Amino acid sequence: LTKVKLCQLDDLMPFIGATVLIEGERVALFYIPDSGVYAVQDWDPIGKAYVMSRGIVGDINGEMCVASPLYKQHFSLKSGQCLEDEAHCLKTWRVTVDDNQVCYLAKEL
Repeated sequence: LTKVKLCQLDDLMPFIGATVLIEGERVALFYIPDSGVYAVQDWDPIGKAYVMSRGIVGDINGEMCVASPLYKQHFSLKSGQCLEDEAHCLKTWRVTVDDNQVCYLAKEL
């Protein structure tokens, strides 16, 4: 239920990936004006390189995804599922924006 300050919303350009680190893992933040902020692993599972922050965002049958800047596969920003290879999926992180504070939701105990 707890949230950890990640970055300021104006650190994020609309539709343009910003890399950040969440407890050691490479994460790509994508601010979508109408939707909020989505986080996905920055490492491209098919292409092998931290490069997802550099992928072009666009809409595909509605719900939008990010195209890897390497072998062009499309990955859903919400679920992480790759559209052209049901075998690949990007790791996701729950994210919220209160004032202009972008946080990620963690656990505890």
